[PDB]
Amino acid sequence: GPLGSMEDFVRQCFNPMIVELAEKTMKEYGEDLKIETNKFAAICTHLEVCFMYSDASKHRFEIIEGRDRTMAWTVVNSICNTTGAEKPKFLPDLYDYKENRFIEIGVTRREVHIYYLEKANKIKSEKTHIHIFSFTGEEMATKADYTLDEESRARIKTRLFTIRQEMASRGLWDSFRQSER
Ligand SMILES: [Mn+2]
Ligand SMILES: [Mn+2]
Repeated sequence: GPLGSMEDFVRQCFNPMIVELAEKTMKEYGEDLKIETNKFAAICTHLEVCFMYSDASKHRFEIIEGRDRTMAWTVVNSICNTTGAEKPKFLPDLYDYKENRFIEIGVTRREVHIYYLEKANKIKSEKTHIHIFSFTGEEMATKADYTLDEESRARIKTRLFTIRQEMASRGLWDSFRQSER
């Protein structure tokens, strides 16, 4: 019953652009992706989920995730200067053009209401919509408003499902699940 390397899995079941954005993301904090390999996969995963979330409806969302902080804040500032909206204190992951609000996407290996509540306490602003996903098909969103339809979110959760089980087949899942706090 062999145990695999998380880094290899990350470089084998994730798209090279995703991986590059993850590497850049960790580098911008100086973190080494060889000490924090579960964080590497968590970031690749979160990235992919945000991207799929935007892909579910083209021309509806603006992506903030994966950008430089300078540029991401530039986009946020532009949007808010266009709408007059409150500049959130923390960088959100998306902007919904249809409901005209910012979205924070969270992905958790733990219970979704816990992650949701921790996000809610952390981000201060009650104007930023929150959407949390798990690797087990569970999701938790603000005001029971899930933005996307069932098929799209099922697409996302199916991808997550795949990630989790492909992790499992390499023995990576237990440590990855345990690593969160
Ligand atoms: Mn983010
Ligand atoms: Mn997020």
